[PDB]
Parts: sequence; C-alpha cells; structure tokens
Amino acid sequence: GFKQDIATLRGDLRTYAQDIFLAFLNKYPDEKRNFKNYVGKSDQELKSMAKFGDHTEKVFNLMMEVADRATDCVPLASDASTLVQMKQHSGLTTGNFEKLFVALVEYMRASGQSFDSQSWDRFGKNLVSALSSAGMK
Amino acid sequence: GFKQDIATLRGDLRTYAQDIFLAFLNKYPDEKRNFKNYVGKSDQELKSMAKFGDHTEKVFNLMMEVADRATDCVPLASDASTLVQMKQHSGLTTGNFEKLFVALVEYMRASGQSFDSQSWDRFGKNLVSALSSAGMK
Ligand code: HEM
Ligand code: HEM
Ligand SMILES: c1ccc2[nH]cnc2c1
Ligand SMILES: c1ccc2[nH]cnc2c1
Repeated sequence: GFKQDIATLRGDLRTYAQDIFLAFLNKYPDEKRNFKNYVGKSDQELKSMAKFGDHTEKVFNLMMEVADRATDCVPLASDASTLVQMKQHSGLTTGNFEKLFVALVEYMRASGQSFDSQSWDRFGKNLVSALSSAGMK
Repeated sequence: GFKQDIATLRGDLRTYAQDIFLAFLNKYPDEKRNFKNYVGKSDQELKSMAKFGDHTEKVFNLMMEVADRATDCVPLASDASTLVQMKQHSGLTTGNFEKLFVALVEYMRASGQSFDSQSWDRFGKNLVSALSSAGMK
C-alpha cells in the first residue's frame, strides 16, 4: 500500500525522482515556464546537469517525509504551510501541484510494479486542498 | 532530538551519507579492506562518481528505516537479523559496526548542525548488542 510505496521509492530515490519529474515535464511541456534552465535539453542531457539531479532529489526527499507524516493520505497542516511559504514556490498556484500528481500516478500505473496508485491520487488531491487552506492561490 | 535528526539527515541524505562514510574510512583506514573498489582514491575522487553516491545513499536509507522503527534508541530484533543475514554482510563482525558509529557520532559533534549525539551513541551501542543477539560474531 501507500506506506510500502514510500519504502519502494526511498530504495532508489534519485532514479525515481528524476524519472517522475521528467514524466511531468514531458506530459506538460508548458510547465517548463517555471524551470527555464531546463529548456532545449533531452532527458539524458538533463540527467547530466548538476542542479537538475541535486534539486530534484531534494524535492523527493521532502515529498517522502510529507507522505510518511500523513494519516490516511492527509498531510500535516505544518507541512502544507512549509510548501506554501517557501520563497522558491512564490510563483505557484494549486494547478501546478494537480498536474505533478496526475503525472506521478500515470507513471506508477505504467511501471508494471505493485504501486498503490489510487492512494497517491488521494494524497495529491488532499495535498492540493491543504495548500489552499494554507493560503496558496 | 533523535526523531528530528532522522528528518535532518533524510532532507539531504545523499550528502550526509557520503560525508559520514568518508569520515569512517578516514578515521579507520584498515576498514577499507571491506571495500577493495575504493582503494587508491581521495574523497573528491570517490564523490566524482555518481555511483559512490547512489550506493552510499541506499546504505543510509536502510540505516534511517532501522532508526525510525527503534523504540527509545533500541532497534527491533527483526531489523538486526536483516543486517546479519544480508549476503553482502557475510564475514562482518560487531566491531565493524562499533567503529562505524564511533565515526558517525564524532562527525555529528564536529558539525555546525544541531544533532542529539548522545542518542546516536546509545543507538550504536544498542545496535551492536542486537546484532550479537541475532547471531553476528
Ligand atoms: C509536494 C510537492 C513539492 C515538494 C516536496 C517540493 C519541494 C521543493 C524543494 C525542496 C525545493 C528546493 C530544491 C533545491 O533548490 O535544492 C523546491 C524548489 C522549487 N520548486 Fe518545488 N516542491 C513541490 C512541488 C512543486 C511544483 C508542483 C512546482 C511547479 C510546477 C514546483 C516548483 C519549484 C521551483 C520553480 C523551485 C525552484 C527552482 C529549483 O529548485 O530548480 N514545486 N521545491
Ligand atoms: C547499520 C549499518 C549498516 C547498514 C544500514 C548497511 C546497509 C547496506 C546495504 C543497504 C547494502 C547494499 C547496498 C546496495 O547494494 O545498493 C550494504 C552492502 C555492504 N555493506 Fe553494509 N550496512 C551497514 C553496515 C556495514 C558495515 C559496518 C560494513 C563494514 C565495515 C558494511 C559493509 C558492507 C559491504 C562490504 C557491502 C557490499 C559491498 C558494498 O556495498 O560496497 N556494512 N550494506
Ligand atoms: C516536483 C518535481 C520537481 C521539482 N523541482 C522543484 N519542485 C519540484 C516538484
Ligand atoms: C556504512 C557505510 C558505507 C557502507 N557500505 C555498505 N555498508 C555500509 C555501511
């Protein structure tokens, strides 16, 4: 289930983080408006750009902590507030998050593993509602 | 305290994992006997390989699972048994683990980051005694 999936992802986290983030950028190419340094690059080129790997791993280190602290796929209010208040996230609205989690769930369903894809769909929806409550537009 | 330290380490796990493993190898150069593939390389030579990082981070992920499942810094017997039974750990003894945790606590005390060094010292001692109870020499 959801708790096991956190363990699965954490067991190969840099690889999953990069592959899921690439699936997001390739499903929604207009979302690169938020990531201008990644324009004009193939997947293999991005996987040899130092900030793409280092930043995307740090994103997923925190995402897995937020998931682990959740109850029945509902995150802590303190975690939602951190995500809204972060200076890096100043330009963002909740649609940006909705699209990230749509891409993550699609990746899981296509992997041919045993991910609990439906719980990740709930977690993304419940994180969006918590972000709205914490003041994201 | 101990629970916050797990969150600090996971937030930047690949960087902490590399720096603590290098502190261990530099404190106890004879322990590099267990790691023939790292002979004849400086710190920055080892880190220049994205694989050294991949591999070391997977080690520290398991360490953090065992730490988070502990009660009052006493690991589960079943987690000690996993570490004894791993094929890659055949022909280790408890002294190898003792040295690792001495280096880890020394790194935490020298760092600018607040860590509960006394809890990690207890965890390492209690892990050694659990390894012995699960059949390590
Ligand atoms: C639960 C979901 C998310 C988590 C846990 C998360 C976490 C983070 C973290 C930790 C950083 C700092 C990385 C670093 O500089 O080392 C960051 C930066 C950033 N985040 Fe997020 N984030 C999430 C969702 C999003 C989404 C949906 C977008 C946009 C579609 C986004 C856009 C950014 C941008 C533009 C930066 C700064 C640029 C960069 O680091 O390359 N984030 N985020
Ligand atoms: C709580 C402590 C420890 C944990 C969590 C741990 C975890 C791991 C894991 C997960 C692997 C497999 C990595 C992979 O294949 O991707 C591994 C392999 C290995 N471990 Fe440990 N380990 C611990 C302590 C030690 C100690 C103390 C030594 C020796 C001083 C050691 C020596 C090895 C060796 C030789 C391998 C195989 C070769 C290598 O991975 O470089 N381990 N360990
Ligand atoms: C998901 C994927 C990559 C990211 N980079 C910064 N925040 C992110 C969220
Ligand atoms: C500590 C540091 C590096 C390691 N590699 C394999 N097991 C380990 C324990």
